[PDB]
Amino acid sequence: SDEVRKNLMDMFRDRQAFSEHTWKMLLSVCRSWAAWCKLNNRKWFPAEPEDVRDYLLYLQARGLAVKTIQQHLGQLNMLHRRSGLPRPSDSNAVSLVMRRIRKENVDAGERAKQALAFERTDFDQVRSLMENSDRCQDIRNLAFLGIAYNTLLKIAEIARIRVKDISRTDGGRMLIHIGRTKTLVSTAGVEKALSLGVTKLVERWISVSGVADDPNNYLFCRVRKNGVAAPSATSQLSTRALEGIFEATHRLIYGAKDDSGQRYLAWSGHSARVGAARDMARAGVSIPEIMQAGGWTNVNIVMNYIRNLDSETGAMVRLLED
Amino acid sequence: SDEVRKNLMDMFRDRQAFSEHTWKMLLSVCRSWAAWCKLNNRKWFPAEPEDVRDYLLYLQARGLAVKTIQQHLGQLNMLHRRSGLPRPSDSNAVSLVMRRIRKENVDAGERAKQALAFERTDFDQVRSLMENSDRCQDIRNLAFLGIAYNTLLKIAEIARIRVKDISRTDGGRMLIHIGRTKTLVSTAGVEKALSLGVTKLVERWISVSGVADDPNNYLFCRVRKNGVAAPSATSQLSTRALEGIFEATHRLIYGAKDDSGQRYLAWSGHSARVGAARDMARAGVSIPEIMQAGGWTNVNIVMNYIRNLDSETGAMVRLLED
Amino acid sequence: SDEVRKNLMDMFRDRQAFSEHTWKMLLSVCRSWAAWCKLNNRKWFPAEPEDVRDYLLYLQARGLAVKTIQQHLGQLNMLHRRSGLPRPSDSNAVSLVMRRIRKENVDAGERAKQALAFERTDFDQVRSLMENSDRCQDIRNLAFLGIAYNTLLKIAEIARIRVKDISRTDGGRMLIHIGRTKTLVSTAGVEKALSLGVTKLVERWISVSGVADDPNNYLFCRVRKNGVAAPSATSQLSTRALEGIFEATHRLIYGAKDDSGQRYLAWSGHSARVGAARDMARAGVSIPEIMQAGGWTNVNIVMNYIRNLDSETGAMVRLLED
Amino acid sequence: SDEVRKNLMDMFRDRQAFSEHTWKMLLSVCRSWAAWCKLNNRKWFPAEPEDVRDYLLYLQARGLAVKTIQQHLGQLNMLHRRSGLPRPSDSNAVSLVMRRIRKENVDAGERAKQALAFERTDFDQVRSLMENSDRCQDIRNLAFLGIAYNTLLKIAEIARIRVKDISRTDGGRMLIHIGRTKTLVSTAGVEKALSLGVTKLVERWISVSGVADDPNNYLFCRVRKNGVAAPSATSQLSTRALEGIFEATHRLIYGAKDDSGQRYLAWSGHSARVGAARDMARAGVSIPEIMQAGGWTNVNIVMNYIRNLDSETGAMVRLLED
DNA sequence: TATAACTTCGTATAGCATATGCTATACGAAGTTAT
DNA sequence: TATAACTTCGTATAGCATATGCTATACGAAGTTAT
DNA sequence: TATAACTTCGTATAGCATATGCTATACGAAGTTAT
DNA sequence: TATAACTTCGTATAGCATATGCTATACGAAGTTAT
Repeated sequence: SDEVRKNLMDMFRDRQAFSEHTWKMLLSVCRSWAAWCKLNNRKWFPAEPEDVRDYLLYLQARGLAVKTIQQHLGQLNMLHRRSGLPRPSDSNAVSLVMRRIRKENVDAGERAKQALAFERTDFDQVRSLMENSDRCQDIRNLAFLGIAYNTLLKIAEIARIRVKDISRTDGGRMLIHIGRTKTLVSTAGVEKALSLGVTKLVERWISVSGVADDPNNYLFCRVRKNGVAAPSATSQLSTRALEGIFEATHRLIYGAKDDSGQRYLAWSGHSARVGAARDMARAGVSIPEIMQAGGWTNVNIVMNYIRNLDSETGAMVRLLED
Repeated sequence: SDEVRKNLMDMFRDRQAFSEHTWKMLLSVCRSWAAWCKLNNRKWFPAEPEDVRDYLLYLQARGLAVKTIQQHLGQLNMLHRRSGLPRPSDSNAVSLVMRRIRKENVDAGERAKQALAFERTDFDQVRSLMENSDRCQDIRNLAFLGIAYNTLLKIAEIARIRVKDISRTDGGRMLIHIGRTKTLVSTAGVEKALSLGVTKLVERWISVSGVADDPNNYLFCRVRKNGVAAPSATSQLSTRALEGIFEATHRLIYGAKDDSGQRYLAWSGHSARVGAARDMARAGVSIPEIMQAGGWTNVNIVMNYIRNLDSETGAMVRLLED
Repeated sequence: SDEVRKNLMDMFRDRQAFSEHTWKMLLSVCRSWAAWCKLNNRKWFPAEPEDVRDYLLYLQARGLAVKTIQQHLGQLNMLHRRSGLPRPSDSNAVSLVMRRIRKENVDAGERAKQALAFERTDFDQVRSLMENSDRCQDIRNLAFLGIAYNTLLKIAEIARIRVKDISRTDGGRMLIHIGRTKTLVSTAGVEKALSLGVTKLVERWISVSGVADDPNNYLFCRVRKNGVAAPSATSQLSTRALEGIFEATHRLIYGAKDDSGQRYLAWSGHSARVGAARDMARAGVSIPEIMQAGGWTNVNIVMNYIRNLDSETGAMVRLLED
Repeated sequence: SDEVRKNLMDMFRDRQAFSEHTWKMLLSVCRSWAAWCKLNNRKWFPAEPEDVRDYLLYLQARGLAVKTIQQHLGQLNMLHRRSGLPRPSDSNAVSLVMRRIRKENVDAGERAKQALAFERTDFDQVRSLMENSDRCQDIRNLAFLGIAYNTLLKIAEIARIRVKDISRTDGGRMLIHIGRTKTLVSTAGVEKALSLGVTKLVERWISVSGVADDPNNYLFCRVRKNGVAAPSATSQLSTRALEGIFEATHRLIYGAKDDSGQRYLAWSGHSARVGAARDMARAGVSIPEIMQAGGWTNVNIVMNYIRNLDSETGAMVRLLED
């Protein structure tokens, strides 16, 4: 009783031990759960196994994805475990209902998605077009897409790059030091090398932006309607802005998005990562080098990116034809 | 006791958490476990570790495989876990016998088996014997073998195919939209494409069967003693019937089975998957290309299917033959 | 008290859960320990931390290797843990003394050894010589050394091979199915392929021995002074005999062993394994293929086999010379 | 309390279980931990988790690296474990702050450093400036840099070399028998070979120093202000002096240090190991051949040393430059 | 002034790393239904 | 006391999966600020 | 008959797979000893 | 209250290791059995 209050207070005290995104989702699920409780006059904490089961079933009925329902159950599980109480998943009622919800939906044909690919051809086409622009905005967006495709870095890591994090090989190629990504330990970090062509795109961006006037400035910053860039060492270009670049670029070439409300109708933050992976896959690059390139320590996500590649349509056929 | 009553109720309520195949195996083990308990005067529920141990050794003496003995222990473990009772595997005595049983059987030379390969040489020899037959069942069976060997799909998957899953793509070859995954993080479906010679075979069956009349009709259907097919959209061919096509085709060429009681003396549901990988490998297709063929994410099984091929003899044989 | 008696009785009951070699060493250490106790009128079980420390220190003084002292402490640890009592290593006195004993000895220059290499050149030289012999004994020994070098299998696995475990690729190469080695799980097992030349050596051995007259016969058997081989399906050629073949062969070419009492003065059961590894290492075979060949899932033992190879003496030197 | 008294006695008795360097760091952390406790009025022993947490945050605010903060926690953990008390790391509060401290510092861009490379271009430039000097200390320092760069040995290892460790092997180049391992399962020693131009350098130092008179004399020795060397077999040159040769040689070419207080502004003990790997890699030597060079079993560190080389830019840079 | 180009924000869902049994084919044989 | 051609069963054994804990992206929408 | 060619056996030590912090270099600065 | 050239210290931070649990080989020596 007074012990649960402590563990909770201790978790909040050292919040920063967790990603801000984890806390955001924690509070978001809690809102959903509490709201569902208030409406069935149930106690939201500690949660009762039979109530959690009903809630999960309620989520499934709302039509949410299996992965989304796993998130809600998961946040609940952490709140309880980290407080010293047994997890809702510790009961057969909740554990069996999750299995059932996943089996049913998957049986109904539910399948997780992934970003629309941004490959070499796309990058070449975009470059052939924006190359001739003098606008600070265009020069920045081309440099960004360039680094994204070349390095496979996620939008959060690219937004974190500081001017001082850039070096150069003796061949003239730029180097980008990366320290906190989405996984890894000592603090030695890694260096991402840019091709001769892509370093040129970035160089032009540095020149027209003036972000180099201060090393602790972030590489990318905003550019206002009048074309003046606003370097900053305390503010990064929001990852939301970085997704807008991918989307605006897709609109530029293919026009306005559909009206189906669907996800992945245009390029997004992850497009260059999946497109590059599948360009290498097709190039014959080795599994280890690919994993090296994208920073993977496994091979699953990789395998998934080739799945559906047109270049993997099939062998058995010409195998029968002679 | 009130506790286990609640748990059993939990299990019945969310019984969809497990597939029916799992339930049959569960009931199957419980029946054998209980019969043994009656005959040997022991309580079957809850199961005591010293009793489970005497039974596991009883199975070993019955000459069952290690895989089979692990199934009985596994189901017994499930029954107890989903009942709120401790699992038999968590006791010292049971943990020791399983370890000792596994050690002894492997040391006595016990080995897992796998389907008798059905390769091209076989498909051709079959096609050259059936090809011209005008019998409905002959025209159907050839179309099945072709798809099985072409697509590498399992029998349950071939049973589900509806007429409305076959479209036209590239050269007017047939295309089959399927689903070969059952996990959240996986590909919802997939498109198996057929060669030309195989697409024809399917064309002739569809035209003599009549399953085309209704798009929701299953591609493969029953064909009675009069040589008449019976299209349906409510019932598909049993996987047992599909396995029967494989054995009947073997009889056709080699006659009555070897009677030794052994397994895989003729072709079975997986015969074509074993053969397709060996033929594919013999041509030297990309490892991943062979994996996309059968839907593998790893090579543990495919490696098993091609083990005895000369292409897989290794570096030492390579160094020795200078 | 009565509980410790049970766990022990349970361990002995299911002895077979452990390798016979483990039990042998268990009983051997127990003899050493009990003997040391009887001599200092100490109680051998349960063992007292301060007594175990004194015993370990006593072992070090006797001049035994660090690895040998780790074995004694280890058997003691298992006896106690498996009985339900805390392990002698659970105390700082014992845990600190082991660290110290290892540090001191290693500081004094103690270093673990490894078998004298039996490589390709050696195999060619031996073959060039024994090839022309008509003796059943010579024909058997050449076939054995051949399979050893070609497959890298340990002496225990080679001794276990049954006539029925041999198949052939369509290229004419022999195949040897291996099921229990020194690690691995399902019961599918593995197949070791022999080069065309080595299969010929084995074929000749089968022909002159007649071990094929029964499939459940072990491939290798003894050969008496009059040259008559004695096939058997219940007895294998002792691994001790297999080490004698390596040693006799070394004597045949280099003469009688030294008189230093040292280990690894002649070829032993592991020589072909370390020699083959280092022939591949030198051949440029890939780390994964090598590990594949020797059955390794890591890379440490491998790295150790090249260490000291003459072919790895060094780069920095010619790096400075121009 | 009687219990911890016994444990501390255990630790003192078998103090050889840890190296003196470990003990110094232990005493160093205990001193700082206690001083802080006095100033902040908390008991230093046993250490309470809420107190340890306030101290860990105190270190972070002192601006210490994550590695340093882990050392203080580590030693505190050792002190308690070897005392029979619970370890600070095993408490929720401490586990949370360490996680949060590590997250924050990495996110603020904290990075591990490594020695300023000392490459061939440097060795040549140094040799071309010293080569002809007739000063004892000059003739010694050149011999040290040469061996350091040639052998890739660490400073403690170069300090241990005795005259009786250098023999003649192949072309009359010098050979150095060393020991660079400190684990049971490892190579007891090793033979570092020197180029011709480097073997000469060592020859001249030995002839002007006189360490040869006694084989048990350390290769490298003191050289006073009069330019006279002082061979000894009881005392070796401090590793601090060896580090001093590296900095003095840097001063020689580039002058006074940068004063910013930063680390690795000039060469240090590991400068030659970083440079040797980069030069070696630049020539394209076998990865394993580079590993045997510096005595590595993996590539985690070597990969760090060569990160910014053009040869290590990756597959994407490769695909992009068509 | 309006407005580009963002930033912040909340709900929905993918990425990724580590630990752990459920689900499908095999096949003899009994049961079923239309020739 | 038909039988071809199935389908349904029960039990043995082969073929790959799924649950965990967090951290990060997806995208519409409301708020912000230098032009 | 003797004896090759083993087999069994007990003590010593390597092989191998999985989980977990100790040990060495960095460097300013204080202490030391022979020019 | 010299100073070059060290060595000894204390504290910060980089470089890889070691303890576990079993299972398998190394080799001299005593016992075995068909010649």
